[PDB]
Amino acid sequence: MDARATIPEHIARTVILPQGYADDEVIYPAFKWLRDEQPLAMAHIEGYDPMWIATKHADVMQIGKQPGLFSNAEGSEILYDQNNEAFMRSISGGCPHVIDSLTSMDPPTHTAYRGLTLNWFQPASIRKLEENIRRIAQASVQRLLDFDGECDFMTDCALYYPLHVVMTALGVPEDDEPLMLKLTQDFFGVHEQSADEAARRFHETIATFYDYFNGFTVDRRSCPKDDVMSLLANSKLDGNYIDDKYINAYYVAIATAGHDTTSSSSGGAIIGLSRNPEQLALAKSDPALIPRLVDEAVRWTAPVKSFMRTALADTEVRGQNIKRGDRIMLSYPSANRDEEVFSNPDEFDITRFPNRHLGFGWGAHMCLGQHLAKLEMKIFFEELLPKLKSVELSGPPRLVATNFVGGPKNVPIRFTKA
Ligand code: HEM
Repeated sequence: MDARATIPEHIARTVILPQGYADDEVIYPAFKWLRDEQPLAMAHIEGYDPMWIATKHADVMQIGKQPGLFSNAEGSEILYDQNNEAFMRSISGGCPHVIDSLTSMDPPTHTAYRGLTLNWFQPASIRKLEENIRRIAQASVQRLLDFDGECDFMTDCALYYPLHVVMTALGVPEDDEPLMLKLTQDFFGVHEQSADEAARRFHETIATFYDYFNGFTVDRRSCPKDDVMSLLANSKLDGNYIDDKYINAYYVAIATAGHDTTSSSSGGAIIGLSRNPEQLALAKSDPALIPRLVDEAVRWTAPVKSFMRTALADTEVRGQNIKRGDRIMLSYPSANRDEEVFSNPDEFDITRFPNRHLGFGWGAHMCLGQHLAKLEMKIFFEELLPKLKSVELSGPPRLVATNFVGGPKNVPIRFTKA
């Protein structure tokens, strides 16, 4: 219906809708066409707002850099169809954000709330978790090795270690694993009963989680620890504690943001190594390559498929006239296969350097957890790879049919033990 839309319907459907993300050979050719022919253009398909599709690495950085011009707060920062956004608005007091977490905020609010934990998540602070992360990683590796050379790398291994890491970072006890899996896999899981009923279930379930998290907040105000829950519980702004709604959103955001992404990227690494056995040999003879392996797994997997922005003023990008109120989809996968930046970007190559990928985004909201993600993946692969003589896929990987946080959910493998 919007006269400015120039992206062919079939291409627009492929890049916007969830289904195509389940197959690399569906999604990546569509983005290649856009990068070649309509690098920044408008799409409008039935059931969605009109939107610009940012397919180029340069543009995704330019937009992400300027939160004053391209907003997280103003519209939904997640790519929902109109029906789902309206449902979200109806359970969130009219706001297009289900909780008050960092990705829902614009500066200066954003800057203040991110600032509460920014230092904790920097490499020097994160390095103190090394011993704990190594214990957690070894447990997951043992889990895999307990199989007689056959398992699902995701469901039998990679599902676990990153949740345990985010739990240790927060301060959630080991025994609460079931509740944390419910949080990230069930309540905030991918869909893949009336509206009133769904809304009732939502309000009940989130209240249950927030009651649970409130107990930690109270605990840490009397008995401080070096974990994130303690940091936030004991934080003040303008001389007062942060409201429970911001604290609990922060706990949920950290758990959900840090689990699937890391698991998925780990699966991506195993797919890459399975298809490229020489690279497994390389990482085994030179463990100092593992950080480069980790960055390549994140670039190539690109588990976060999109975030959205709303233009707050008329403005120009790649010679296009973006108008106030226009929504923009940021495609991290398309940026990560941009030929102007990467040679042979469809190839998994652990020696790729430099590797200036946007798997963690770029600019004001750039992944808070990026340093924790890189450290835990490094430690995991340091522990796993010496234990493996070989690894191969036993069947096709199954990827999540989503336009938000996807990548591998199931990675059937065979392996021989070193
Ligand atoms: C391979 C693993 C991961 C990937 C690919 C990833 C990716 C991303 C991306 C793309 C964003 C949006 C950035 C932007 O708008 O520019 C983001 C935001 C965020 N990530 Fe991650 N992430 C990963 C791991 C983690 C971990 C382990 C944590 C926490 C322990 C985490 C916490 C967050 C938080 C809190 C935000 C919101 C930050 C803000 O709005 O200021 N992520 N992540």
